[PDB]
Amino acid sequence: PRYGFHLSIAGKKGVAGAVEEATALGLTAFQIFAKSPRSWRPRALSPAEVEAFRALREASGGLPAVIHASYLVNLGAEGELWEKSVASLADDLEKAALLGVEYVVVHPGSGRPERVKEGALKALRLAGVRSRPVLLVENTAGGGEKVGARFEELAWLVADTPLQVCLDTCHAYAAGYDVAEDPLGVLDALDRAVGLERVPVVHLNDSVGGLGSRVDHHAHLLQGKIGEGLKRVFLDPRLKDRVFILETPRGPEEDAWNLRVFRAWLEEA
Ligand SMILES: [Mn+2]
Repeated sequence: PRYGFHLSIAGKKGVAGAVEEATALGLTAFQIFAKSPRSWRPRALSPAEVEAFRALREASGGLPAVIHASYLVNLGAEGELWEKSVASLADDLEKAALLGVEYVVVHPGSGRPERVKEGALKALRLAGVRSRPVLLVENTAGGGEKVGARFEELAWLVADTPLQVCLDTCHAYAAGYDVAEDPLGVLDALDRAVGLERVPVVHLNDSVGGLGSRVDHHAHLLQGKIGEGLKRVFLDPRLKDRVFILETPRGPEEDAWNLRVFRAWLEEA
C-alpha cells in the first residue's frame, strides 16, 4: 500500500513544491489543497506550473495524488453557502483535471443527505468532469446534522453517480465503528455497505476522541485511541493496492515519527 501526508503548496514552488517534497521525504503518495483552505478565492494555476507539476510527478514515480477540498465547503447548506461550496468544489475538480490529479476528496457537510448529493453532482457538472478526476466523499464523525456517519448512507450518496468513497478511520471511530478493537469488522461493514472496490483512498488518521464520541480530532500514528488498529487497516489484504494519507501536524519531528511507523508497518505486509 502507498502512503503519504498532506503537503503544502504555498511559496514560490507552488504545487510543484509538493511533488518535490514527496520525493524528498520518500512518500509513495501525497495530498494537497488546490488553494488556501482558509479562503474561498481560487488560486491561479499557470500553464507553466501545470507543466512543472506533471513533469516532476512523472519523473519521480508518478505518485498517486489527491486534492482535498476546503473545510469551508458544505454541500448540505440550505443557504447561499451552498452555491459558494458547489463553485469551490468545482474549482478543485477543474484544477485537479489540469494537474492530472486523479482524486478530489471532500467531506459531505451538514444537512439533508439529498442536498449533499445534489451539491456533489452539481459540482461535477459545473467542472465538466468525465471519468477523471474522481470525486470522493468521506465518512464523518456524525452527530448534529453531519452527513455520512453511516457507511450505508455513503452507499446511497454515491449510488447512480461516478462518486466514490474515502474512508477516514478517525471519523469512523468517532462515529461508533470500533476501528481500535475490530478493524477487520469495520472493513467488512464498509465492503458490505459501499464495497471496497469504491474506496480508493483512506485517510488513516488516529483519533484523540473515543469510540462514538463524535469528536473529530486527528492524531499521529500510534498517538491516538485507535493505535495498532490502524496497522490492521493499513495492512488489510483487501486494501493492499490503495492509497493511504495521514492528515496531522507537519514538521521534521512529526514527519519522522509517522514515516517510521508507516515503514515499520509496511515491512510487515
Ligand atoms: Mn477530520
